[PDB]
Amino acid sequence: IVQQQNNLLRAIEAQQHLLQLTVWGIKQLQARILSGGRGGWEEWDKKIEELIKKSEELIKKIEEQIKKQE
Amino acid sequence: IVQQQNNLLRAIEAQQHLLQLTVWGIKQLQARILSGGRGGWEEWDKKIEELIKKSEELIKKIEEQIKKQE
Amino acid sequence: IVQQQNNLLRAIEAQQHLLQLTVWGIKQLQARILSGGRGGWEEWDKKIEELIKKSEELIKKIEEQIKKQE
Ligand SMILES: [Mg+2]
Ligand SMILES: [Mg+2]
Ligand SMILES: [Mg+2]
Repeated sequence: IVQQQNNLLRAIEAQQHLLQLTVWGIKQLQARILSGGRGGWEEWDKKIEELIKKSEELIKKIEEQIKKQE
Repeated sequence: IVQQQNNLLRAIEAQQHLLQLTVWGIKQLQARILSGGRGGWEEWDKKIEELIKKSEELIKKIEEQIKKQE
Repeated sequence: IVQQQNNLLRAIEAQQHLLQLTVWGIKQLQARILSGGRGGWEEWDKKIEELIKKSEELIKKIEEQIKKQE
């Protein structure tokens, strides 16, 4: 349960980076295809950014707790 | 390992909401760009919906188990 | 904490499959809409593929550790 939580965290991290990459691709599609590009997507961007930040801190939080144990 | 599992769950949740937001954006792209909009995407929608539901229940399940401990 | 880690893993898995499905949808959008289709996306594809593989192994790793306990 020691190395278990560590791999859970690492999996969560990878999924995080995945998610960020899909966000980038979807943004590129808006930019390339839509006549107004990323215009009007501002609020969707803010919601995405808020959850990425929240995710990033929790990750950091988990990392800290883990090594406080170690 | 107490507050560890709780932050893992919360991270999983955030990623969940992220994922839902990317799904929304991809659906908007289908709707706005494709001549037939979201037409023909029905099965992809069903697969997405099935995994979101599965995810949501597991989250709930984790939450319950956690506080049954508390 | 026994059945807790197991549901965390399963949630992570579901999110994984979700993520793969969004990747598929974004690839279909590139293919259908862009004049050059998926052309020029090769590096983005490689980054995605690298993180999916990493994710898949960690999942497998978690599964193994879990039942080594059981
Ligand atoms: Mg347009
Ligand atoms: Mg069309
Ligand atoms: Mg074009």
